[PDB]
Amino acid sequence: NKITPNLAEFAFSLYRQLAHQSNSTNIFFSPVSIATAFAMLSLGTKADTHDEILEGLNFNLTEIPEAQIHEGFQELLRTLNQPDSQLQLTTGNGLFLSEGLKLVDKFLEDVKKLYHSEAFTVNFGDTEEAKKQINDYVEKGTQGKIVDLVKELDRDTVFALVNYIFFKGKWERPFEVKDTEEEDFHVDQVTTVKVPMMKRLGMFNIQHCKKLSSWVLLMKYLGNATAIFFLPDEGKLQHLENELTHDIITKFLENEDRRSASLHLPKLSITGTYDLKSVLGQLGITKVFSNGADLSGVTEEAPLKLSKAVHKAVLTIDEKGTEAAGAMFLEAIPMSIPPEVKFNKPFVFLMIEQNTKSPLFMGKVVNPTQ
Repeated sequence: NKITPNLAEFAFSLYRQLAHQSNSTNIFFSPVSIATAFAMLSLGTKADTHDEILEGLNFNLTEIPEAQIHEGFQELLRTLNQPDSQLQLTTGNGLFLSEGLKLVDKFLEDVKKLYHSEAFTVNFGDTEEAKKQINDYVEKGTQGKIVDLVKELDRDTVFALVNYIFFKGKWERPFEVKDTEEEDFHVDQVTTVKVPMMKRLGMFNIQHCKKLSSWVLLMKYLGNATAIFFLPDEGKLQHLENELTHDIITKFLENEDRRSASLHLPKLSITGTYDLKSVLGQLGITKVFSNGADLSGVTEEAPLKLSKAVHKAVLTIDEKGTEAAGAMFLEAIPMSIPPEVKFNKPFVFLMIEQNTKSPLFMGKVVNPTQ
């Protein structure tokens, strides 16, 4: 889809920002989930406020018309929220505005029947009630997986945006629980930690790429997405982070050559919690969060600004994220001895949706127990 390049540039911009902030913490976020939310918010903005957001999502407004942009997110939201989607994706957007504001019907209509998002009116005068009825909406939304999300609300708040996403994928070619063993993970060159290490001898889309100095592994999920893992050579993590591009990711997805390997991949569970006011502020999106915000598409008369914007992303990697099977296959291993390739030191990853080539997720594992 025609907005995919911009989505990919946004993914990297945000990742590089986060990888600059801290180099000692796990990173996990949805580029799609955040862009989509701020695209939607942009429908209620005008002029500088509006342009700042779309430019902050890596769109050049002197090259791409706004219709394409939105029809792009539309198309992408259509293919993500299919009824018959085997993809374990629980995504949601909460808009919370102080009651007493006369809200534009069209903005509430555009939000709901174009971006599938929830827009609520609450009394921000009571911090506990508002905070509980925000965290309660994420309780229902995530089937019960994300609780007590919003830690604090400052009194001046009039408008909060809450962006959540939970993913627990089922491998097309799963591991066997019986083969998972506790093993070392190297968090630095002299230090190890114990992790459940998943293990399978089989045929993988796995290759060492000299340009990126990295092992590159792609594994497909049920539903149509692909996990790609990059394991840098010693000292080559940052080189790896700098050299990633969309065309490269694209090139790896195009090739379905398989080779013999003994793979080690940690079973893992990670969450990234991000303050998007802070984080997107660093990428050029400040006006919509400040007193000068033109939110007249949300409300015509009264001054309004987005007080609070939160992103929470949750990921489980395991042997296969469902307890019932049915699919039976069989990979042929050749007689020759297979390389052992262990994902037992810091690595970078992405989940790419197959129809659009969109980056559903990006992240880095520095320490699986962190």
